[PDB]
Amino acid sequence: FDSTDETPASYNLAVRRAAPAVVNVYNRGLNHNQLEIRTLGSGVIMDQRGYIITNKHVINDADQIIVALQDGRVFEALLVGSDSLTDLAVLKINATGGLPTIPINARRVPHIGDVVLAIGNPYNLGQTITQGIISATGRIGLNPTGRQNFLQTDASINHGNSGGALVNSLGELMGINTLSFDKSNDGETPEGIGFAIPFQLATKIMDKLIRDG
Amino acid sequence: DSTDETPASYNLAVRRAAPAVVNVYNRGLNQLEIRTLGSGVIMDQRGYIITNKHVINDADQIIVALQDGRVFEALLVGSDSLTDLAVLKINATGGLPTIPINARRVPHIGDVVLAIGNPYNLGQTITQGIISATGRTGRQNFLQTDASINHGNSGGALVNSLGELMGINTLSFDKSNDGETPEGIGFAIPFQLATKIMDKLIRDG
Amino acid sequence: FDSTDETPASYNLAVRRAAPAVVNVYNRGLNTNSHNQLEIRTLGSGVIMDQRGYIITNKHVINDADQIIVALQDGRVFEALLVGSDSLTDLAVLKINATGGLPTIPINARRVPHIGDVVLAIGNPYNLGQTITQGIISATGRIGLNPTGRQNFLQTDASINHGNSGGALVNSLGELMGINTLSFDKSETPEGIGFAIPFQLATKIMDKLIRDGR
Repeated sequence: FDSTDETPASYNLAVRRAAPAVVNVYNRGLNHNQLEIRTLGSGVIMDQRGYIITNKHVINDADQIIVALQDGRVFEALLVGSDSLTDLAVLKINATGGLPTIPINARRVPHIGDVVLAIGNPYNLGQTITQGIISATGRIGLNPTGRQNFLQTDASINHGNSGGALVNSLGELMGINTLSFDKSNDGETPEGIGFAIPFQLATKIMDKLIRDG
Repeated sequence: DSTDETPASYNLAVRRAAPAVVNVYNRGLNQLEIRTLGSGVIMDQRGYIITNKHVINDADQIIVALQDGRVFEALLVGSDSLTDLAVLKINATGGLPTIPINARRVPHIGDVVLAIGNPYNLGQTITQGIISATGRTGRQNFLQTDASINHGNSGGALVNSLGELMGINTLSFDKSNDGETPEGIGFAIPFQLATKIMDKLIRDG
Repeated sequence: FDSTDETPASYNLAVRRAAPAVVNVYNRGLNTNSHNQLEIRTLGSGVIMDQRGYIITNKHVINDADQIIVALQDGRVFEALLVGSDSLTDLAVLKINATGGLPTIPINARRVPHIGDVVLAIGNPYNLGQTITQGIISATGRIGLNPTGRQNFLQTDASINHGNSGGALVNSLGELMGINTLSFDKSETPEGIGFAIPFQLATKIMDKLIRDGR
C-alpha cells in the first residue's frame, strides 16, 4: 500500500481554532520580595476586550495573576470577580495587539458521545490536548457532584487543566474544565471521570461578574 | 463559521444502546441500604438481564433501575462463577428497551467502543476507547479495551459505534509493577460467550 | 438486500498495517541458583524497521541482557543481537536473522505529525500480549524549558504502561509517528501523559548505530 496520499484522522482543525485562546494561568505569591508560583491552571479568552474565564480555586489568595498565551505574550491579569457557587472566576488583561478568542456557538447543543478535546496546562508541561467524549450532560437526580448541570468527560484531565477549555471536533466551546474524580473507594484510582461547567452557564456567570463583580 | 458543520459523535450508538443498560443495586438490611452497585444489560423482551456475579452476591434484594426512570425488583435466575456472569429477571409487561445484538459482527482490534455503566453511582456514564486485544488461574476469553472502566461499570455494556453489543464489562487490571497504577486496561466477556452462558443459566442447565 | 454493509468506526486498518511489525522484547538473565537457567528480567516492545531484521527498542529494556528474545505476532521467536544503543535518546537497535519475509513498520518520511492526530500505541504492557490503545498527539515538542528536560518529545494520551517501551506510536494510516519511551507516573496519579521519540530522530539514530554501532 501507498498511504502518502491518504489523510490521517485528526482533530487538528479544532486545535488550530480553539487552542490559541486557551492560556496558562499562574497564581504567584510572596514567600521575601521574590514571587513564587503557588498554583497553576488554565484559562480561556472569551472576547477581544481581554476577559478570561478560569477556575476560582486556581486564583484564590494570589498576590499576582499571570496569563501566558501560546503566541508567547505574557500579561498581568486583574481579578474581575469570582463565583464560589460555580467555581468560576473572571480575569481581565489589557492588550494592544489583538487577542485570540475561543469559538462559541450559542446554538450548539452538546450531546452525549460527542468527541471532545480538553485544552490546558497539566503539571506545567505546556499546553496539552487530550481527547475523549461527553460522558454525560447533567443529572436529573441527586448525585455525588451535588450539582445537576456538569458535563462529564473521559478526556484526560490533570492538575493544571482547571479553568481550561473543553471543545468539540469543530473547536466550539463545550465547557470549562473544573474537577476530576479522585475518591478511591477500595484502593482503585478513578480513570477517565472529569467534569466541566457547561459553556452556556459559563457565559452567563461571566457577563454578571463583568457588570456586577 | 462552523454553524452548519457537524460535530464528530458517537451519540447514535448512545441512543441505540444506553436505554438498555441498567443500574444494578445490591441492597442489604441496614432497614434496607445499598451494599454493592454495578450495571446490567437488558438482553430481550422477556426481561432477562445480564450482570456481574460479584455485583449481586449475597443480596437481600436486587434492584434494577432503567434510564427512563422505571425501577424493578429483579429475581436471580442463575450465575456462573467460571465466567463471572449472572442473569436477572424483571417484569417484562409494559415493554422494555433491549440491547442491539448483531450475531454476525466479528469484533476487530482497533474498533471504536463505548463502555456504558454506573461508575461510583454517578449515574449512567459513557466512555470511549477501542478494542485493544481479543482472546485474552483462569482459562477465560476476554476482549481487552482502553475505554475507561471504573468501580460500578461491572455488568455493563461494551458497544461499537453502531450500538451493537461487543461484550460485558467485568474487570479492570490493577496489578502494579514497581509501584504504579495501570491505565486503560479493562476486560469484557465477549457477547457471543455471554449470550451462551445466559442461555444455559436460563435453562438452569 | 436483507444484510446491509454498515461498518463500525474503527482503526483496524492501522492495526493490520502496523501491528505485525511490533514485537515483544524479552530481556533474559541467567541466575546461579536454578541450574543456570535463563529467566526474564525485563520485558518491552520493539519495532521491525526493515527487511534485513533491524529492530528499534528502548535501551533500558535491553540493558544487561544475557539473552535478548524477540517474539513476533505471527508466532516466530528469534534471539536478537544488540547492534548498539544510545543513552542520550534511550534508543537501542537489535538484529534478527529470519529465513522468511519479515513484516516491517509503515514509514512515511514526508508525513508531518500534527497535534490532534489520532494515534495508536502498540506494545506488550504487563506481558498481556500485544495491546492497542488509542489517543491523540497532545504536543509535538516544546519551545521552552520544561519538566521533561527535552524539546522534541511527542506527547500522547494513548494509554502507555510498563511493557509498552520500545513499541510503536502510529497514526490512523498505520504510519510510524514515534517510539514509546516514557510515562509520567508519579506526582496524584498522572493520567494520559506519555512520551515517544519522533520517528525522524529514531530513524537517524538507527542508521547511525547500524553503520558504526555508536
